[PDB]
Amino acid sequence: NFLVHSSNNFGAILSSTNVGSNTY
Amino acid sequence: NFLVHSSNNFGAILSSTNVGSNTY
Amino acid sequence: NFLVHSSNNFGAILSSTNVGSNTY
Amino acid sequence: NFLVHSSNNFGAILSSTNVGSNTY
Amino acid sequence: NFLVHSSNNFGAILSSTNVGSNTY
Amino acid sequence: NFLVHSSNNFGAILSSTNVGSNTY
Amino acid sequence: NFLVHSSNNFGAILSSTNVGSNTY
Amino acid sequence: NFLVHSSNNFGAILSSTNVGSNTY
Amino acid sequence: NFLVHSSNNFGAILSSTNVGSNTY
Amino acid sequence: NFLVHSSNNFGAILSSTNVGSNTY
Repeated sequence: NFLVHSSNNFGAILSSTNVGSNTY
Repeated sequence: NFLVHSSNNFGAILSSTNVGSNTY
Repeated sequence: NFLVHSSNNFGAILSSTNVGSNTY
Repeated sequence: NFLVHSSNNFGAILSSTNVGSNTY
Repeated sequence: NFLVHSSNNFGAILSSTNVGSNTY
Repeated sequence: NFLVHSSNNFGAILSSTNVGSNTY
Repeated sequence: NFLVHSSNNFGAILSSTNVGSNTY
Repeated sequence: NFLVHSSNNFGAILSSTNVGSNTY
Repeated sequence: NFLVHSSNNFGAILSSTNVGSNTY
Repeated sequence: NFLVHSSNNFGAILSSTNVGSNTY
């Protein structure tokens, strides 16, 4: 479990339920 | 379990339920 | 289990239920 | 189980239920 | 189980139930 | 030129020159 | 030129030159 | 030129030159 | 040129030159 | 040129040159 410069996400939405859910 | 610069995702939405679900 | 610069996904939506599900 | 720069998917939606399912 | 730069899929939707299933 | 929900392509790479062209 | 919910592409790479072109 | 909810692309990389072009 | 909720792209990288181009 | 809630991109990198270009 050696992790050098890992877990990279760029410009991310992560662990998200409703994205843009509008006009109800 | 040696991970150098891994788990790369770019511009990502990850673990997401409803994307753009609109006008209900 | 040696992973150099692996698990790359670009511009991804991953683990996602409803994409664009609109106008209900 | 030696993985150099593997598991590449680009522009992907992966593990996804309904894609574009609209106008219900 | 030596995998150099394998498991490549590009522009993919993978493990997906309903693609484009619309107008119900 | 009436187009209702047309021009659908799913999981597509379109207008593309070299796909997977590797190991030169 | 009436377009209702057209031009749909999902999980797409479009207008792209070299996809995965690696190891030169 | 009436466009209701058109030009939808999901999880896309679009207008892109080199995708994943690595290890030169 | 009437556009209701158009030009939707989700999780996108768009107008992009080199994606993931690494290890030179 | 009537645009109601248009030009939606979520989690996006847009107009971008080099994404993740590392280890030179």
